[PDB]
Amino acid sequence: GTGPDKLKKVLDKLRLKRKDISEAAETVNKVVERLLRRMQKRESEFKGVEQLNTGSYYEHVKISAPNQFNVMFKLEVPRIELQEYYETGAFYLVKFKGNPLSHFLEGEVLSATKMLSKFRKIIKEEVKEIKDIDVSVEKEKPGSPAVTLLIRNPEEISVDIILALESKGSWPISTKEGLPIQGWLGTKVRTNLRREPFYLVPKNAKDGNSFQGETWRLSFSHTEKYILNNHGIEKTCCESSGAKCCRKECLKLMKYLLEQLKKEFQELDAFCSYHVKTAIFHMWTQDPQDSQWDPRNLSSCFDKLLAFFLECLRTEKLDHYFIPKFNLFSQELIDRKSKEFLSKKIEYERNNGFPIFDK
Ligand SMILES: Nc1ncnc2c1ncn2[C@@H]1O[C@H](COP(=O)(O)OP(=O)(O)OP(=O)(O)O)[C@@H](O)[C@H]1O
Ligand SMILES: [Zn+2]
Repeated sequence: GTGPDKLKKVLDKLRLKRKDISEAAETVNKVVERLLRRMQKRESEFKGVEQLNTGSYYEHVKISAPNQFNVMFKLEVPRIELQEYYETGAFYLVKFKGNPLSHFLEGEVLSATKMLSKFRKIIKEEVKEIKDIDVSVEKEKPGSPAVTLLIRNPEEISVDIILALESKGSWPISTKEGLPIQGWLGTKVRTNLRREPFYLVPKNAKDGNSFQGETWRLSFSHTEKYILNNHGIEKTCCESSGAKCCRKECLKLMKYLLEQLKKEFQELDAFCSYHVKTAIFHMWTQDPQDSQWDPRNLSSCFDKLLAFFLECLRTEKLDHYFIPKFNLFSQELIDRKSKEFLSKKIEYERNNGFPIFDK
């Protein structure tokens, strides 16, 4: 009946949804592994592709939609020269310092359009050879770089395949002051994480253009998975020989709150789960102690995350955790109107016992 007990009940409800999600993921993994084997056997620019096992499913925070999965295929690309397209670090053009990708160049710039067109062509050919699972490729949607598989098991599962370039060079200068984990996971962890590769994912800017179509966004999905699964100041946080915290529980509740609100109000189309993830990264930095995230504090921790998110909405400021000058809540990206509408809705739920969770 009480507020704290109701929030625990929501987490139970989310726990129950994970069984269908896990079962669907087994089918997705079967298909993805079959497709990757075919891609690794075929001679092409994409022969070196591998699954990057990142994203909400592998972070254990996929809370809904067992019929929709996102999968990343990484391709190592040596000697990438990056050019900032936005000096905030929001977008990059890829250039090079013979080139295996030389067929995808528009002058000196790597064409995401050309490279994705061949990627899609090959995936479509190889998926047709998968004879023992019912799987097809969804017709291409303009503005959507994903190559989407449709699996029927017998129910339909959609799998968005995202091509990600992997660079082993040092991280871009736009990330210099990002990943501010020094007081939480520490300086040794930060140094080790920044020695890992980084990824580039195709994404159109839509603006004055010229090179619209050929821009890429940075991706740190591997780092984010590491942080989600190694999220405590104590190394034993949430391990068998350690103490549970409520960090991931707060993430799941806030993701669910946003997902429920977005279902009801098309005014919220501009918001996405990555805004919640980015906000909770900042909150984990602000409140680094595991004791601040004791399971008994679930309700007060969720409330302080809501308060922090409301402050980001009010100030129209939510910095990308890895790229500090990239403001995800800029007036340019999300109307002041949309932020005020979401602030009103979150405040309502907060002061009335979260009726949208009852749905
Ligand atoms: N607007 C965005 N800006 C930057 N990265 C984004 C954005 N939207 C999604 N991502 C990327 O999505 C990755 C997470 O993949 P995932 O499969 O969890 O997709 P999702 O749509 O964010 O998740 P969910 O289905 O749980 O809501 C993150 O590593 C992040 O880099
Ligand atoms: Zn923990």
